[PDB]
Amino acid sequence: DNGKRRDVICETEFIYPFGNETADKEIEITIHLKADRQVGYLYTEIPTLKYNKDWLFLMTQDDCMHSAFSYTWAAIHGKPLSYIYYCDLAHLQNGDLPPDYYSLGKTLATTNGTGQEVRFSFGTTVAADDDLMNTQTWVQNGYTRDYFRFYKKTMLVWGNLQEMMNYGVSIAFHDLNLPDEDKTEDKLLAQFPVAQSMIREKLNNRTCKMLAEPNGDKNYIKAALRYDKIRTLCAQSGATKLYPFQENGDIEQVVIERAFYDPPEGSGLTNPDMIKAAILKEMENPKEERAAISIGAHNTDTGWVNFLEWLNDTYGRDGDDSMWFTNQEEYYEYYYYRLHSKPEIKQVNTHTWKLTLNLNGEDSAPFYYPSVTVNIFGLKMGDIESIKSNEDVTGLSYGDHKDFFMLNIDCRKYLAEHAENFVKRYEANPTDVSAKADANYFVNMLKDSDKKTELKKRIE
Ligand SMILES: [Cu+2]
Repeated sequence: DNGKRRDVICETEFIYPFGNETADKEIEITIHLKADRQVGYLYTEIPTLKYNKDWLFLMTQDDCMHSAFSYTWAAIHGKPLSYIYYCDLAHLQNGDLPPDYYSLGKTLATTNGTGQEVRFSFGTTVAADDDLMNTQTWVQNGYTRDYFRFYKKTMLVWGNLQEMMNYGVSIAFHDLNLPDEDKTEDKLLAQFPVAQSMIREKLNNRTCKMLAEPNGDKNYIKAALRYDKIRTLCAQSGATKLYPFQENGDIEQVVIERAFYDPPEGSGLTNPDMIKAAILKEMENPKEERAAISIGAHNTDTGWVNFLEWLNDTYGRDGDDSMWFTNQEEYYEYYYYRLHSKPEIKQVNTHTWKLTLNLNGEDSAPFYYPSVTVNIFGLKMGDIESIKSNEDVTGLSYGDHKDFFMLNIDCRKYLAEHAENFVKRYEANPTDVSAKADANYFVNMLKDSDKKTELKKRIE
């Protein structure tokens, strides 16, 4: 019965198996050259930014906000949007949508430089030790007497966050659920693993390794630095301003500067207005001199949706494609790989070269974004007869970039199974155009293989 009221715990039907992610990757890529395209010398590098992007945009949305799902994630991923209301996952699953719903008609993305979509990525803080994440959702298709079920909740429900994990959204600690008088360095330290246990319980054993400092409270940074599962942090003061082409040190347990760009009081401007201005000023510098545009957000709204679309239209897929729009965790891992992994390329015979690279995360927990870009200098796409890869490589896209050759190498161990889960969701909901688009997007992440061919056939 469609029209009967139900009050449900939002749930998604699969979550990427973060707990099973392998920590160590051994990449072996074999390149076979055409007969009259024998080259003399090849050498390799991991570039400063993934996909050979020019500049970095980092976004972390604080306070575990309902709008991180209903506005930020939904706008990025081509989902139904509202101007004043707040969908939960169960509303989207059931087609119970608010009375002003609309869609942008596209996802918001860059490319990877080798012909594939890379949707914008961001992180949200999590109030994992707060029982309000267990709030129910009222679903009632066709009910128009009121729209109370679409009002803003005080925070994300777990099911919303679980689904966001399937799209690579990151997580961070923020406020912990202690009495204000108990927010001492030592007591906060003891409460971090309590919150972590709930994160792991709900997010298929993903370990959170980031703190977004709350309310300028430096006791949170002091405590987090004694909890070795936290590897990266952000704050507005007491931090390091990130210049991606200049930064040379270890950034393990480093507080990276982030700004909210609040507008002057009564000036009628919005935080997106302020960030847009800061971006324009920063782009006037050569890329090597640019800071990262490292932002925080609280509640997102229609103005934020339009700003994300502006970024897509100006510096993303529908503009000059110069931006890497990602979350701080993915960037942290990439920087770690660039610092510690050393790609090598060796000639096997006159027309065969073997590219090797080891991706090893830190000892705390498996890294969750084990993908890199490797540039090969001296090679062009037109030289290549075939490229093969070993089992640790699950996604592989490549082609010319400027006067050299780039490979985008994804080693997420369960990526093919994850793409198939999106295919199964589409097969169970074959009239959902967004479900078909998601299936095509995840299947296009996979390297050429029998399984990719199978999944492509199922989503024609
Ligand atoms: Cu906050």
